[PDB]
Amino acid sequence: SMNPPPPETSNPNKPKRQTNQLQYLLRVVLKTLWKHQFAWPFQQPVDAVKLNLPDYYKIIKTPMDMGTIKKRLENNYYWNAQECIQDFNTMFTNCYIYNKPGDDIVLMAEALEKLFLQKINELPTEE
Ligand SMILES: CCc1c(C(=O)Nc2cc(S(=O)(=O)N(CC)CC)c(C)cc2O)[nH]c(C)c1C(C)=O
Repeated sequence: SMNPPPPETSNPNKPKRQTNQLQYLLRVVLKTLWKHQFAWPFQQPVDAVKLNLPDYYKIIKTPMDMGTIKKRLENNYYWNAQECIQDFNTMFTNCYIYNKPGDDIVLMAEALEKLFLQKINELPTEE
């Protein structure tokens, strides 16, 4: 099969707000992970056609990646911070589901998740 379209990132029928937690998720959390030496495989959707991974989208039906999360934040897609945290968690579990343990991609995902969890523990106070 061809790749699926990427996840939706801007929905004009969704309400929009700025919150301290959402701003922190973009400016501190996403920004910090994005610049990590292991971020690159997670900066865009998996191109399963070009990577010749024909079963990727047979196994992974809720794909997610940081490029998508960044666009969601930039376009006010999320109302609650948990929606964003959930997308990060989906990205990491997809990696753990599809890949064999001990693969480099898994070790990279683990390092990113550790950094993510550290940053998530310092979320600012809710309004
Ligand atoms: C291992 C596949 C994968 C990636 C990934 O992105 N791998 C990848 C990307 C590129 S590439 O992005 O540079 N590239 C050239 C533009 C794509 C064709 C190259 C050159 C080699 C790679 O192994 N990410 C995730 C989450 C996964 C899995 C299955 O969990």
